This record gives sequence, C-alpha cells and structure tokens, in this order.
Amino acid sequence: VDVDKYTRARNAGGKRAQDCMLLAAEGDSALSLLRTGLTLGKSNPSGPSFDFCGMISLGGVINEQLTNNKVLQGIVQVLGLDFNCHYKTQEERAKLRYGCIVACVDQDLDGCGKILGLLLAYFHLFWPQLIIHGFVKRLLTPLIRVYEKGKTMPVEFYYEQEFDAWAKKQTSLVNHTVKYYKGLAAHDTHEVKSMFKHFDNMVYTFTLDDSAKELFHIYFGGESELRKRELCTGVVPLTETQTQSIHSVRRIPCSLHLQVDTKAYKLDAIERQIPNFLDGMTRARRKILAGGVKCFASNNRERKVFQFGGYVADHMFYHHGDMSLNTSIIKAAQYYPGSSHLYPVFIGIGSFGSRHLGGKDAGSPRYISVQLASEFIKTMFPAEDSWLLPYVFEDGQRAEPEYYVPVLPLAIMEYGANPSEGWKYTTWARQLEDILALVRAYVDKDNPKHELLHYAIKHKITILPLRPSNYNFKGHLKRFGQYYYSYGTYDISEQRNIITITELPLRVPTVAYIESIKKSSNRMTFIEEIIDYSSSETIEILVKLKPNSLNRIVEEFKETEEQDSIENFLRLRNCLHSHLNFVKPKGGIIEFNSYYEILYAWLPYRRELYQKRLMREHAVLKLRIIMETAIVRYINESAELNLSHYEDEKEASRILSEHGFPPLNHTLIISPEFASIEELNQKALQGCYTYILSLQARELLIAAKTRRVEKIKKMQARLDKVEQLLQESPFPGASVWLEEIDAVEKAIIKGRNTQWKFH
Amino acid sequence: VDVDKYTRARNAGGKRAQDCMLLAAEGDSALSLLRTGLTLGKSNPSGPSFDFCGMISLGGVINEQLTNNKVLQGIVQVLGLDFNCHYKTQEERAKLRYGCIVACVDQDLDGCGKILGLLLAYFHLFWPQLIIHGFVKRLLTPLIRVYEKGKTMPVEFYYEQEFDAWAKKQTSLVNHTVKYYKGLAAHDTHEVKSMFKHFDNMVYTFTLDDSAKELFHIYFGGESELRKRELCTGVVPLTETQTQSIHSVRRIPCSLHLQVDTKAYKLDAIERQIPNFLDGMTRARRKILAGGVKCFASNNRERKVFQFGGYVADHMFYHHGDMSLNTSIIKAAQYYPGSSHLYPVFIGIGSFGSRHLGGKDAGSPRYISVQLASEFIKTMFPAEDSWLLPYVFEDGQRAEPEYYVPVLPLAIMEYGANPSEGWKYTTWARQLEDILALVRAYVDKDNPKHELLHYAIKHKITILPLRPSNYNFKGHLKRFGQYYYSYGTYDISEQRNIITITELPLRVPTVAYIESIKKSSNRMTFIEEIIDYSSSETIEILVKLKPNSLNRIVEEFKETEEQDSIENFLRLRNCLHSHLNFVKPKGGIIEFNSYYEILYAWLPYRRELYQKRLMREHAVLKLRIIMETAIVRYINESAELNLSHYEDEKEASRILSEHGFPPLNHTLIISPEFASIEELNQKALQGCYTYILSLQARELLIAAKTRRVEKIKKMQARLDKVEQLLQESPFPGASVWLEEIDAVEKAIIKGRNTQWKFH
Repeated sequence: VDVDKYTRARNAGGKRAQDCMLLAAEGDSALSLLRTGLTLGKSNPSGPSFDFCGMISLGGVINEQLTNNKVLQGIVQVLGLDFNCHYKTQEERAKLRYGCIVACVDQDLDGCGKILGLLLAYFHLFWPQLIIHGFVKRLLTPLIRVYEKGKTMPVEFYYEQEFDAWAKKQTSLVNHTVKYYKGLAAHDTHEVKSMFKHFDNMVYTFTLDDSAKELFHIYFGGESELRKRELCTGVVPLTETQTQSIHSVRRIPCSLHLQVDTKAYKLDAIERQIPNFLDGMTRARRKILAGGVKCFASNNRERKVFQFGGYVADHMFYHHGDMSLNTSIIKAAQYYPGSSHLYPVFIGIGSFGSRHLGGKDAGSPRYISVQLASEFIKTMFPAEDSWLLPYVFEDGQRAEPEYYVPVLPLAIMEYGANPSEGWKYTTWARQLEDILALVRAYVDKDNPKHELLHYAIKHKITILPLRPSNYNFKGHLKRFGQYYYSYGTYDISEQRNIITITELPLRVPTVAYIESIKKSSNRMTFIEEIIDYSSSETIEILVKLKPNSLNRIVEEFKETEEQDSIENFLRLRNCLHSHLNFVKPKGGIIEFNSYYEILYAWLPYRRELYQKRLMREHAVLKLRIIMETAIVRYINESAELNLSHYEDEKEASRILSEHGFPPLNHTLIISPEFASIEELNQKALQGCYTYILSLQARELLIAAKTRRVEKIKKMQARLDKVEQLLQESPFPGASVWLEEIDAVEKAIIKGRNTQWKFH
Repeated sequence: VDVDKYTRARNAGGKRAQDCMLLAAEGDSALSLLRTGLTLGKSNPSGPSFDFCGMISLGGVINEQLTNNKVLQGIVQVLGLDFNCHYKTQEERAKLRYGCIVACVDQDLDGCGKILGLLLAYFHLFWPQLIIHGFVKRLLTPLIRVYEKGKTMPVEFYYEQEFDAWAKKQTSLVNHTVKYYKGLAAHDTHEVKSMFKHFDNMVYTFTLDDSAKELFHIYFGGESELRKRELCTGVVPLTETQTQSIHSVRRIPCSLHLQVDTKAYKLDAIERQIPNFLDGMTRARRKILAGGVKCFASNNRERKVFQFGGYVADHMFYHHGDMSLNTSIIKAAQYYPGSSHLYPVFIGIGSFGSRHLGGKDAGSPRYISVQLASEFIKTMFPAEDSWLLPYVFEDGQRAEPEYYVPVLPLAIMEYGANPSEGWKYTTWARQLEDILALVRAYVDKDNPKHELLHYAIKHKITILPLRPSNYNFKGHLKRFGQYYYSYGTYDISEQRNIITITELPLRVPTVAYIESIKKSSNRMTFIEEIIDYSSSETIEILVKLKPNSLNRIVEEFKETEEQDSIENFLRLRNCLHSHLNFVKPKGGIIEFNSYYEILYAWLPYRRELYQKRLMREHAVLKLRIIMETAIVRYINESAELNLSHYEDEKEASRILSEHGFPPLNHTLIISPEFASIEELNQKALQGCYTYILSLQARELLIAAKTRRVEKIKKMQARLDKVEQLLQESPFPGASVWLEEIDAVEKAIIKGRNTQWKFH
C-alpha cells in the first residue's frame, strides 16, 4: 500500500476527503515548489497546507501497456479509483480518497501538452465522467511577469498573446523588465509565496465537450492517417475571446488544450527531425548557421568545435545538449563523397570524418577547429534580407530566424536523412546544372524557356529535367521504371582471381558495405578474404575469391538485365528512394510528390523577399534623403538665420518648428533593424528630434557640406535605380536575383576547385 | 583468424615481414589520418604505403583480466606473438609477422601516457626483450607549429619547452601564428602530407633501462602505498639536454615517458576529483568561477545555466561536456542546510534544489537562471591580485588560474566530498568565528595571541580552537573520543504514539534517510508508516509506531551513553569523518592530518601574495609617476623650447633625446596586465616612444596641466603609503589583509541575513 514520492494528506480518505486535493507534480523540481508553497505556515494562514492537500510525482509515465504503467497505478491507488464503474453520480464520486486531482506541470512544450495531455487522455479513456464533473484540474501558474522599477508588484500574464496586447499599448517599453517562466523551477522564492497566497485563483478545471472526444482519439491512441490532417495545418493560438472566457470561470475546455498545447508538442518533435523545404535545415541547424554568421562576422578566425558550440548555446538559445550540438556542427562542416552536405556551411579544419565510416570517424571536438565559409554563406544567404525574415523569440530574446530563404533551394541541393525511426525523410541532391537552368529560366526574361516555364508552373508540365547529382561519384546513375539506381564500379582480374571494387553506391559507407557482404553466408562461400586498401575519398576494395568460384557466380545470380551478376553478387547498386517530407514555414507538415514541387513551392518565397528587400530599401532611402536634406538645409540656414544660443531641448525645438524641420527619428534611420515598412514609417516620422545640433562644428564647413550634398546625390541615384528594379517585367528584383545567382555559382565553383577550403 | 579494424599489409607474414611495420592507431580518427597518409600514391613516392605497413585499432582496451582483453588479443594474433617464449635472439624475432609496432596516439593526456603507457606495460610484462631490441616504437607527430605570414613552411616543435625557448629569443611574436596539435585529428590536409613526406623522421623507438622496471611496477599493476610517493611530487618536464638527446638518436627511454606522460595523466584524473587546499575547488570549478567573474563583470544580469555554461566552454576552455558543467554550475549556486557550499559563488534564481534530495531536485538548466554574487566574490577573491596568480594556458590561450588565493581559506569553510569511488576526500566546514579568530590573530600585531600563535606555527600547539560549523543546523555537535558527531532532534508524543523528527544529522538527505529506516527490517517492525511533512529547509518527519512498540524499543537498543535509544532506533547521528586530501599548487598530492595544517599551509601563500601585490603596485606607481612627470615637463618645455613641426617618427625622437625624455612604453604603464615585476621593468623602459605628441591640443592648457600635476601628487601620496605598508611589523600588507577580512565578513553577514540573495 505504498507509492513512491507520494505524501499523504492528513484528511485524505476520511470524512473531509472531498475537501482534499491531490497535486500531481511533473517531477522532483515541481515537488520542491509544491513543498515550499504547502508549508508556508503562519506566513500564509489562508493558503493551502498539508491539510486537505497532498503531493504525488509524475516522473517517467512514458490499452494493455497503459495499465502496466507503474506511475499511473500509483495515482489510481492513492485516489481510490476503481475500474469497471462509472462515476456518473455524486454518491459514487464520494468514495474517492481525494476531491480532485490538480496537475502541476511546466508551461513549456515538454510540460502541459505531453505530460498533462497523457493525464487527460488516461482519465478520458477510463473515467470520462470525472473530466465532465471537474475531477481533473490544472494549476495555471503565471507565464510572463513584467517588472517596473519603483514598483514591487509585477504584471502577470498567463498567455503569450495577453502580454503582446498589453505591450502594444504600453508605449515605450524601456523601463519594464520582462521575465518568462516556462517551467515551475523558474519562479523565485518571493514569487512562489505570491502564487500560493492566491492559490485558489490559479486552479483551473478541465471541461469535456463533444469536439474533445474526437481529438483525444486523434492525438492519443492513433498513429495513422487520422493524425495527418491535424499536423498538416500548424498551431492556431487561442484568441482573446477564448482566453477571456477561460479566465472568467477558470474552466479550460479539453479541446482547446489539445489543439494548442498538445499539437505544438507534436509539431516540435517533428521539427527536430524534419527540415523546412525553404532551406532544408532543422531548427537545431538554423541556430548553428545563425550562430556561425554572428560568431565569425567580426573576424573569421578558427575556433574549436566545443568553443563554437558554447557560443551557439550562449547566443542562439540552444539547450538540447552539446552532444547533439557538437555532432550537428561537425556534420555541417564535413566534406567528402557521400556526405550529407554538398555545400558545407563551415570550413573543415582537421579530420572531420571520411566516407568509410559515414562521418562517424570525426575527431574529438576538443582538437577539431571550425571556420565559417564566408564566400559561400555571404552569397547563398544574403545579409541584407536577413532582417526581413521572421525570427524565433526565446523568452523574449531574438534567436535564429524562423526560416531562411537562400538564393537557390538548399532542400534540393543536399543529401538529407533522419536517423530517428519516425517520419521518414530522405532527399537525394539534384545536380547544380539542372537546378541553375530552372531558376535562371524562371527569373531571366530573355531566357528562351522563360515563358514556357511560367506556363508549366500552373500545369506541372516540368519541361526542364531534374536529375540526381553525380558529383563526387564515379559510378552510374540509371533510371529504371520510376526509380533511379546508383551502380558501383568493379574490376575483375582473371589471372589473379581477385575482384577489385573501385566505386561504391552513392551513399554507402565502406565499413558498413564490407560488413553486409561479410555477413551474407551465401555470398561469403565464394570469398576467402576481403581487404580494404581504399584511400581517403576513394574506394579500392580487394575481394579474394576461391580458385574455382568466379565461374560458379554467374549461374547463381542469373545475370539480370538491370543488375549485373557481379553487381548482384556484390551489392553494388541501391535505389534512390526519396521521402519528401518537410515542415511548412508557417507550421505543419507538407508532402511533396516530386522534387519539382519543392522547387515550385520555394520560388514564390524567394520572389517576394526580393520585392520586400527593395521596398524596404526604398523606404529607408527616402527617410535618409529627407534627413540629409534637412541637415544640409540647416547649414544654409545656420546661425545667420537662427542661432543655437538657446541651448535647451524645448526651446530649440519650437524656434525651427515654424521653419519646417521635421522631427525625424535618429538611430533608426541611420541604422535600420528588424523593422517592417509599416513599423518603420510610424517610428521614423513620429520619433525624437535630437538629430540636429548634435553635430560637431566642423560639419558646418563648406567642405563638410560638399560631401553631404554629394552623399545625397549618391542616395538619390540609388533611389532611382531601386524604382527601376521594382518595375521589372517578370517581377521586382529579377535582375538582382540573377546577379546573386552568378555570385552563388562562382562561390560554389571556387569551393569545388578546392576541397571546400577556399584558401 | 579475423581482427576488427585491422588492415593487412601486403608483405606482412612473408619473406619481407621484417620490413613491415604495424601502426597501432588510438581510434577511428587516428585510423583515418593513417589511411590518408599511407595512400598518398605518386604524390609521395618515397613515403610509406600499404606495402610493408599495416593498421590496427586500439579502441577500448580499457594478470588474468589482462589476457582477456579482446583488443590486445588481436594485436598478439596479427603480430604472431607467442607466450612462454622470450625473444632474446634475432632468429626468434624473425618469426613475427611484422618487423615492429608503432603507436599512433594523440599527444594529449588521454593519449600517450594512458593508451601508450598500457601498451608499453603490456609488452614489458610479457616480452621485455621486444622493448630492449626496439620492437615497440612511437610516432612522434609535431606538437606546435608556428606560422609566419609570407612563408609557407612553419616551424615545428615536438615539445612545449622547445617552443618556449624559441619564443623567448624571437623578440616580438606578433607576426607569427601559433597552433597547438594535441590530437592527431587536429592536423590539416596539407600538414598530414608534410608529416608523411618525412615519415621516417618522426618514428621514435622505446628503450628499456634499469629505472623503467621499477616505474612500470609502480604506475601499472599497483594501487598501493608504492604509488603514493610518485604522485606526491608532481610532474617534472623533460630538460633541454634530455629532449636533444631523444631527438639525436630518435630513441625515447621508457622511464622518461612514464615520469612525464603517464604521471601527468594520473595527476589529471586526481585533479578532476580532489581540490586544491588553497581555495578548495577543482579545475572544473575554477573555470566556472573564473568564467563567472568574466561573464558578469560588464553587467551583473541574470543568465540561464545552459547559457552561462556555453560562456564557460567558449571562454574558459571547458571541454568535459555540459552535463558535468551544468551540474557543477548548479552546485555552485545551491544554498540550503547541508549544501556543499556554505558561501555559494553564484546567486540562485529559481529552484536550485533542496536538502531533501541533496540537491538532486534542481530544476532544468533551461528554466534556471544564475547570477554572480558580486559582493562576496569581489571581497573573497580580490581582482587586483588576480593578475599575480599563475594561469593555466590551453593551446596558448589564457584560461582559469592555476589556483586562487582567497582572503580566507575556502578549503576549510565549505563542505566537500568526491562522489567518485577513488581518492576519498571529505571536508566538514569549520565555523566562521573560529577561523576568523585564527586569521586575525596571525595578521593583527595588536592581537593578544599574535605572538603566541606565531610560536605555535612551528610547534603545532594549536592554541586556538577549530570546531565544526553549526550554521543551518538545529542539532547537537558532540566530540566523543577523537571524532565529532552530529545528532538529530526528535519529539515523542506518548498519547499520540508518534515520534516526530525535527532535525536530521548534518549532511543527511531527507529522502535517503527515510529509505534507510524503511529498508531496516528490525527497525520497521515497530513502525507502521512514515510520513514526510517536512517544509523547505526544515525537517518534520512523523513516525507512526505500533500501539505497544514504544516500550519495547528501550530494551532492544540498550540506551547507549553516547547514543540515545531513540537516537539508535532512528539513525539520528553520524560521524564527521574527514579525509583531508588535496592537490599541491605546484602539483602532486598532499595529506593533512588536521584542519590546522591546511590553515597553516594556506597562510604563507596569502601572506606573500599581499607582498607581491604591493611590490608590483609600487613598481607600477613609479613608472606612472615618471611618465606623468615627463608629460607635465613636456608642457613646460613645449613649442616655446622645441616645436613639433618635424612631424616624423625618427625626426621628433632625437631632438628631445638630448633633452632627456625617457622612451617609456605606453599601453603597458597605463594598463598593466599579467606581467611580473621583472618582466615589467624591462618592457616599460625599453619599449616604444609614442606617448608624447599623441595628446590632443587641449591637454597643453594651464587648466589641463593642473589636473596632471594634481594627479602626480595623488600618485605620490599613494606611493608613500605603499612604502609604509611594505614596512609593517608582522609582514608587508598586514593592515591591508585585516581590512579585506572585515570586508569579507560584512559580505558573509549580509549574505547570511538574506538567503544568499543580497537583494
């Protein structure tokens, strides 16, 4: 009759059992917070205590197998729950040892949504009436606290959207400190006391409606086509009306929790394994790329992998562990035949691995240095449109972007595979020449197939070919039926009775291949020994045969038309199966039938980004021209017309306000940031004033005025060119796209002439 | 007849077997380097190839158990080695399948010294003649390469001392790039080709001498008192004569390798578990403290544990993994009764753990923030003498200091224990009042026991008491015999038949204690249930007894005089066993019989540091006074006496060289660094000149000259005070030490009034 990590309430199971509540803590950290709150003593006389309140741990807890869960068995035992009986009446519910169960879990993705979702699913499966009658409850701790200097009482928000609405109408949010509490352990000692002072206010009840029954069957108890539609749309956050309705009665519908908290957890797991089709990288790889750009921007100096990994964790908010971070960093710099990256983000300094072990023979991160490939990165990922991309915010801090939009589709140009046994994803890189022809035809108006390609977009004609890349592959790519096959190369020495394997299939490691041949009993009866004399980045495997075994091979493998007998005796061919699964930029899962669809879907995103880049540049140039013209006009209208003897902020302001000097916002026009065109327009015009008078005396000289006037002419010439670019026949920024394609191609050619070293 | 990760040489085992060599690679990364070098083809016609050369892996390999090693069995099989036969003659050695075995291991501590030391020990144990006749060899790759711009040929050094001698006489080492190769994976593609172009030059042979036989028995095959003396002295690096003798004949004595490479590996493992008695922290904790000071120096802003852990890895060269780093960071900020740190380095924001689980209930590093305790750290670890401490250099980059010398001995003031099952180390914190009395008496000349204490230092009288700290412990500390015991507190309710435990022993977790009582069958027969209603940082455990079991207890535990029957029925007492094992600052292991010896040994180090601080400050002040006097004298001897129309570096130099302006070194006098007094004297006087003429015109004004003159008087007054401090009766800087002791005490009192929050 014992349960681990369970503290019995004093009144539990007695006459006052219905007044007792069971706190289901997520883990040990949650238990410590509950123990502190439940034992405040005389400091919180009205707060909960160990009277009418108990604790139990939900550690682990991760259908016949469902009943074997030891953690869930303890919850049933302590609550007095009985199977085969439905708690449809109050008198039957009075037999339970506790009045209700309250789940105290973190408000993160690996919190409510997974631990709480399973608890709701477990109760719904066996005792639906308990959820209907409010037996299952949730402790809704504050998510965001805003602290202002001079005030000891913060402003607490239970949802992200609540803070966004409040911050929008809070004018300048400079004197306020914003803290995010995604886990129960994030609360300070004084914050815990405040939460338990109003403990009853943060207890929320779960309600079961008609829509929740279908949702429970989809998310839980089902791993089939039913879940596909739910995960193909993304997470829709709760609206303001829904949030206010929840707080009005402190009742949370089960459907709303599943649609938001549970779905987001499901999508997060997939996003860690499935890349986005816009750039073909997962969120973990984005932080490495975004961190790599930031780390090596000031100086492109060699850094150790573990040293660079610390930079990514410190700056890009990477908290999944250095073991996965260092491995991903190493994979981002590996360059060998059959490597995942045909165009590595980083430059590999040292032994980063080899094709023989499939990159598993990489050196230790302590001795292995890394360096950013500046030439390739600065062209494939332009820095001028990086401000335009949406950015992931981690606890209110800017992190790696939501997605990258490279000049060429990287989801097609690289080899991709997910080691995890779930949501299969395999991508075979298409050759650069085919991809360049398609993109150039789409953008260049003078291309002979420019009109034909645009016609083929709406009808999926696919006039131009897309073929697997044969770079760093001295084999054969043959298309039989609807699948491509990569064939290895072998040499036969009749006099020496030795078969030499000079090439393996496209992505077959040497060590794994030898094991597959060696473990085949039927094939090994013709082989006495296998010797691997292969060099780095080349295959040379000597297969020694029995004295009279070469002849016997041809009558046992039948000499298939598609596969040679030696190519059948030795597994020298493989099928290039593609599982084109990707995550949409807005959220969800998208399925692509062909590599053309991925390229066709990526084109609009890059097309509008060029228009967005020019439109924002046009807005910035107009603001800069106005500011510089006013500064130049100020020199011509200097102390000779209005002196600066006033030397006061208000007093200098009105004297020229009649003249007509605009109160433009400095530090924003000179240095734009991640600000949209609409956001820039309001802040620039309706901002501060102090951009004049703050200049030194030498700027008023005739020589100093000349450079400012010349600067205006330079910006005016640029402004006229931007207008011409916005009016191009195919779409705005078509010529800019073509120029950047050539720059990317030159960087790739330069990186291919060397071993992706560039120096 | 198969061996994993073994590539057979073409001539191995044949007529040319003696010309073949077996390369024993440390791991997969080493194998990749060997494969690249051995297959350079026509690019290296004279280099080694797969002819007369093979590879084998030493992965794992970590006496009856020695013979069961699968990895070593493969080496014996491929070499044709036979037991029970001694290779004392050439004809017997001709039966081996390879001429020699060459170990290709990293030049780091977890390289040669451990993997190579075991290989040498294995051969020495069974076939000593093979080492005598040169069968065992080592591949000595370059350790340090120095690259200078404009030259493609670097300068290679095989030892750290070789580079130090070369860099000492290389004048300004500004145009040279220094790279460290502590592992085989650190070599670039072009460096590997260079190494294998001269492969025979980097092959070194091991020689066995008389002294090596005893050393092999000590380091290997022995875990007893014999190893104690070897590890009590530290590592002595090879001298210049020894290094030159090794390179002259390419023969490495086995004794030299064991005394340097193997001993350093042994000491490194101990240093990761045993702290230094000067500050009571290991090398891992030093990087956290040194990183914490650097991270929070600019702004003391809250940072996540994983975010701060990335900073330590990136800046303090921490490469042992974030799992150990995050755990150590959390332990550095835990503050609860029975915690390891009575004076945590950091301020714990969030749930950092509790006494019930012994700190194991800490929150996830993602949700847990950390903040430096600036008030305590800036006083206990002064920043002005941090430049004086020796510093660990990782690959030529400055890292955390070799040791810290705090104002008070932290090795005595904190609780310490090593979880690892080796080199037992347990420290029980002495109370602050006893420690303050001892240190103050030693430093203050006016203390009544100042003369008595100094007399007691040389005779170990120990006039002043040292007692275990009772802070955050509502129990009893009783000294019986030669050991201290901490007793818990209990309450007995006769009418309720419940025993309430209001206090546990000093360092006994609540959860572990209940398990110990619950697992005792004899004790559990009187207990029906145990309920843990304890609050945070307080103990309240209800023990429910059988109706007639309280009486029976007293006749079964006999009511020992030292231990009460209830204190015996419930394990409410423990022995404060102390294992005072520490690592010496210079290296080695030191054993302390009593806590007085640790305090007595720490005193000289802190005493000389104060003298070193004042002596360097005196030297800096003299240089600053000379520079400022020259600048002031320059204003009085301005263009009126010598103009600056010359405007050339050489031309302006000689015109005032007759006047007598010294060519002082700027950017060093103004901003001292980790430079010794002797180093500072040479560089300051014999440096550059450009400290005059580089000042702006306003500095020559009469008002500007006045502040410079006033600044000289301020420095002159400080210089006179420093001379007075250096002539104090007990020792230089005695009053400075007393002032800093009060500052540390005030910070501790302030941190104890709060819950180590300070705000």
